Amino acid sequence: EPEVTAKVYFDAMIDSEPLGRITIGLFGKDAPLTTENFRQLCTGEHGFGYKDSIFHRVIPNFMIQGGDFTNFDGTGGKSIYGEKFADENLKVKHFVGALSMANAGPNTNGSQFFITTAPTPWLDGRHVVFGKVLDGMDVVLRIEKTKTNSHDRPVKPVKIVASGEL
Repeated sequence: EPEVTAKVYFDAMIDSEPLGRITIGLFGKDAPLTTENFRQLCTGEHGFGYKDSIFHRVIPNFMIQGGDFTNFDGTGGKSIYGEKFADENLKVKHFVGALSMANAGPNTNGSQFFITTAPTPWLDGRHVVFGKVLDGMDVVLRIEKTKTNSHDRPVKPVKIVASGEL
């Protein structure tokens, strides 16, 4: 388990139903570029970010995915550096409650990420794990049980009504 150097949070909601706060710890020493990108997307320092985005994809017993604040369907997103940035640390393995970058091959990190809710060894070595859920895991677990439809997208939007640095 790597070192937490910063903490961010997400306040989640599902149609008037407040779910609670997810507190995330970031591994600033092991993934400085990845953490800063995530951190600055949580605060919205650049004019865009996670506030008001949803978790477009939910796969129970596996993970929940969010971060696409441009197309809200999993095809968008962008980093604070530009369109994509390189993989930093690929030696850190996933574990329950880990925050990992989504991508479309090597060095294609944008803003999409997922939170694993189970062991996902088939992702190890291919996705940068840059943090973990410190508090609010129950919230994550509740989001995981939400009703999906086609493409595993929540029938009702799971929204991040607020995000920032703690």
